[PDB]
Amino acid sequence: DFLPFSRPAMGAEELAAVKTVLDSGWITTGPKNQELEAAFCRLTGNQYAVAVSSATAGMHIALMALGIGEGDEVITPSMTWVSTLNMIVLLGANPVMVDVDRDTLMVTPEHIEAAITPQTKAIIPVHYAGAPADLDAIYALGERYGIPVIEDAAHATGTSYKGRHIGARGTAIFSFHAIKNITCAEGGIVVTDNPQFADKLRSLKFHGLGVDQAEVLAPGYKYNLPDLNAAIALAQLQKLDALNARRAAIAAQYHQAMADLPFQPLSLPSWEHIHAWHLFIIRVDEARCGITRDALMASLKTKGIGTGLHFRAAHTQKYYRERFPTLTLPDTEWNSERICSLPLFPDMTESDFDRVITALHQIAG
Ligand SMILES: Cc1ncc(COP(=O)(O)O)c(CN)c1O
Repeated sequence: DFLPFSRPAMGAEELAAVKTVLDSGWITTGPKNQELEAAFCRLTGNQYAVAVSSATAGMHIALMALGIGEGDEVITPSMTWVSTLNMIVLLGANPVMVDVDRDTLMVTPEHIEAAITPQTKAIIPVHYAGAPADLDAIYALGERYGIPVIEDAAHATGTSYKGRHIGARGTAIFSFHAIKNITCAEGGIVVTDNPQFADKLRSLKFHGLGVDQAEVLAPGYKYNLPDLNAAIALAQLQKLDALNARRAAIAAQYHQAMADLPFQPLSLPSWEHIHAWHLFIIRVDEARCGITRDALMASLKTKGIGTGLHFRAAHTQKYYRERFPTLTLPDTEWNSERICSLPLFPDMTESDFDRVITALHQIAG
């Protein structure tokens, strides 16, 4: 009975939502998409939302809508999923990778500010693992230098920063991928406070069609989310508080279990926040633990326990190593070689949980 690091919280509600859409006959983008967008605006407090086929697609059209291209620079952490770096590169722009806090894995204002040049056209902070980045300082940077801030909120559905939801202001991209806090297998949504920007996003995710009877105003891609999938996301969104509460509860126990273990969890940010607990990441330093990260992951798999690696720093991956050979980001690299994600999902039981706790104890000796 293998225990994966994540399982989607699919139940009767999700099946019923699909059935309703199948029975209606309107299976691709339509009313369920509009409902999901309205729901995300209510959830976050922002004004406009555009549902898309993935958070990667959302990042692509957000950067494209800003007119990012050849010659432009986009500041981003290397400690993030490679999709953002790929989208920057594929638009013809130059990714400028900066380091992150050694204990929270989040991009610092200092590191961002040091990398700003006249060619900087966007800054993309990541709300890592469910915790929020330092938005006040980051927006301050954006305002001072006149550079748009696009938040990567893929890990942050349910995250709050100093009393306000992530996505309440500015622009933020959320994900409905299978391991995320809410899922429809694949999907995402861009929430924004700018109406002209939102209109551009809606056109770019559906062939560049717009009303000048719709016709191509400027070429765009096909990134629309089917109503079949949007209805699943809507059913999951209705359960968000319960689902995140179960994640937070399991986080607490891990925290308690870590007191008697050598593995080091991430540090919480110093600012006021609500953590979505998308991931429970531990650092496995060979010298301190007596076992390496890769060895630990393999040992756990022998015991029938899955783990995740979120993430192998983008600048250490083949394409990026060869393109940016001199790039060194010490805190990112230190963490990249030592992090791993322990099983954490809404339906996880204590049979599962202490199965993991006792597997760690075996390995710690
Ligand atoms: C930090 C981050 N940003 C962007 C993405 C892309 O998400 P999607 O799978 O929805 O395209 C991910 C995927 N897990 C991610 O973890």
